[PDB]
Amino acid sequence: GSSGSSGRIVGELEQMVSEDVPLDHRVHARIIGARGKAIRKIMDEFKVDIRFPQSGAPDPNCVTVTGLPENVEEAIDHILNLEEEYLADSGPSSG
Repeated sequence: GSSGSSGRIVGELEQMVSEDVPLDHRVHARIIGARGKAIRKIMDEFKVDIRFPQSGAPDPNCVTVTGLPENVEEAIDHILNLEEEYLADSGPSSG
C-alpha cells in the first residue's frame, strides 16, 4: 500500500524529455568507451538515451539525453562527475 507507483518503471516514449548536457569533447570518447559500452551501462542505469554530438553537430561539446525528467536529471549529475575525474588527467603530450 504505497502512495502511487510502488516499483520502478521506464515510462512512456513521449513522456520522455530531451535535455542538453554540457560535456567537454576531451571526455567524450573516454566516456563513450571502445564499442560504446562505457556509455551503455550509464544509459541502462537511468534508462536514458544519451546522444553524443556528431562531427557535423552544432555543439561538439553538448550531448542530447532523452528520457523522463526524473531519470535524465540523475544521468546528468553522473555525466559531469566523470568529466572532472577524467579531465584531472589532461596533460599536453609532446605531439
